[PDB]
Amino acid sequence: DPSGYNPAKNNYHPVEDACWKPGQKVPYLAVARTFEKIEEVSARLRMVETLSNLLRSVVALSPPDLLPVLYLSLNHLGPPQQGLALGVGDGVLLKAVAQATGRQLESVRAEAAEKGDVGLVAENSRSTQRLMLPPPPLTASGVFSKFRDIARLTGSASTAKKIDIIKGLFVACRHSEARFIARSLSGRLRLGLAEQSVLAALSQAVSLTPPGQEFPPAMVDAGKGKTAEARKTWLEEQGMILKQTFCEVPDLDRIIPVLLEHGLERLPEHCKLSPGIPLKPMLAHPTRGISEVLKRFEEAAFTCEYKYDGQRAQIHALEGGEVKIFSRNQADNTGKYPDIISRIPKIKLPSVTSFILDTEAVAWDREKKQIQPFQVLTTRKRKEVDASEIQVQVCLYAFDLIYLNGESLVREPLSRRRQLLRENFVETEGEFVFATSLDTKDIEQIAEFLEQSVKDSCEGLMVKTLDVDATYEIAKRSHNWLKLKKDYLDGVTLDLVVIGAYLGRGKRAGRYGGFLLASYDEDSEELQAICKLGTGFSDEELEEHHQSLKALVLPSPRPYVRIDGAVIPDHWLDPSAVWEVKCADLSLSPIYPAARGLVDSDKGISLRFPRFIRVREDKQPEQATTSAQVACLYRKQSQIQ
DNA sequence: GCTGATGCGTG
DNA sequence: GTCGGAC
DNA sequence: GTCCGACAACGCATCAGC
Repeated sequence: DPSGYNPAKNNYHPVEDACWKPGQKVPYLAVARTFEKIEEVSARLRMVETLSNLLRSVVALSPPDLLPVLYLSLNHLGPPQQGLALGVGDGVLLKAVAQATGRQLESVRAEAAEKGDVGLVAENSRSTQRLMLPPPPLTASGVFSKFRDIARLTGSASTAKKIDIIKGLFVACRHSEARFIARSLSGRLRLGLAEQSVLAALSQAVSLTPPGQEFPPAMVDAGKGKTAEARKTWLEEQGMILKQTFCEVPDLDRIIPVLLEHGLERLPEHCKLSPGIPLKPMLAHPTRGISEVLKRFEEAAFTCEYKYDGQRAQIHALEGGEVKIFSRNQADNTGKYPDIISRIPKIKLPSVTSFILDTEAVAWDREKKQIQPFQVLTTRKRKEVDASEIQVQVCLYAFDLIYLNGESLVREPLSRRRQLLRENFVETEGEFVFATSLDTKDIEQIAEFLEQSVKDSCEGLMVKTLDVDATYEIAKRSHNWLKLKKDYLDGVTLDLVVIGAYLGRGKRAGRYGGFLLASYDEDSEELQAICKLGTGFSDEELEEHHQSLKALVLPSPRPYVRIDGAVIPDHWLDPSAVWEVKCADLSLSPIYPAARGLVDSDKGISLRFPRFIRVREDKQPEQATTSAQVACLYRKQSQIQ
């Protein structure tokens, strides 16, 4: 019985401790009870084992339902390159919850804000939907199919059609199913388990309970014959095989069929890196300064590169001539860059048949022959058929080569990948350029190069080793690079007034999760909202922010507080607290009124990546950073005149 | 035909 | 994107 | 360090309401 399913018990038997018969569809309550056991605990090992127990039962009893259960665990709809999106957020969901309970929409919205969780609202509310006959229980594949049905709905009256499907799921929910149906649509499962733990649990499940066995399975626990130490290293090796394959082919529609037909040990023999299938890109860890860089990379030659402020572009050229371009998150952006497709013959040598390039697409002004800010790049359309219609040109800055002429370079050091990149590809100014580099170990040279990058309209420097641990194997370390930005360094900020608070969600439920900040306009003697603040404080600081600021809650805002298009705070705060806030950039804002009219007639100024530093107990709202000072900091930037 | 609200997605 | 928590 | 989920600004695209 799925109501009593406990995948966290000791000595879990994949066949007898499951809550469904062989060949039957996996009930969605089995996935929900698994979610309950996973979110209760905080150790990833315990969460992996709990999920692994569910997956073993799916492997042994209902193999066809392995894919939907995995996607439900990841809260995804399919492969990232397929570009499926629900089209449902908190807006559609709370409306579906309201129509299914007869409550006012504003009441359901207010309760979801107080509890910081929409699933709790969908669970503690009473249904007003009446059915002549009881509905069949939800299944894992059925619930997954309805999710994809929602994502396929487009056109006029499609919103109401989405809500009907959501109402149909709610009317069939049992126990904790409504809570997790709502969380999945809201995109906040609050599990504590994501992609890495799902992969770890998958490899552990197919290793302990091998797929493809005739029922009843003879091998239900392949680790019982091994010592704890032997069991540990074996599962770790098997986990790396799956993780290394998934990083090169993040497509469960491809891995799972191969996994079920040929096992995990033979998986790299079928799923291999190849152009046309996006791969997980290499990421970077922050570094607080140059001294920290020489410590993390001490005793290893490294290179320094400009960190261009654009969008990543993973360019696949296939055997035959087909070109595809993928974002960092494996989204297919080929239709977005017809200008890049036309550029491919100009950048490669005649001996180049196929490749996978790692580049940064940057908005480029061909009149001034200079780099344009990130905001200009985002103004490009999402579908451009004719390249002549393109208004914002882009210049590609290449910095890595992952695949070349039928051969993978994942296991090659950076020094050789960079060697192959610069030998086999041709530069064209303003179109396709190699990233500005510097190979050195001196502190002063790196400091000058960092300052030269900021002057050249870049975020700072990327630091990458050349030979030691310098491969492109994300499964070994996905953040193998270092990023050194100007705003990372101590002493290289604004003092803003807290004018509002926002109820927190998930880990912030029950307290404040965000705050509305404001600068002081000297000319009008008003506080102008500049940005929201939601990170930088510790749990201890935020709990004390919740206790003291609750004493400054107002029914109505002060007449001298201006927020314009900003989100109205759940709790208006009497202006008193002043916080020191750091940001990466100042942007011209479409909503915030801070410093409006001082640099632009219509738009005020906001803060890119704002972060809480410390409380400014010495200053009152009258002494906060002025709006005029905000305008000065904005014009001081490179790309702003 | 226009527009604000909502969703998606990039940093 | 930044950040801190739990491990 | 790793993995995770809190939270930020701001752009295009879609759809309902007008």
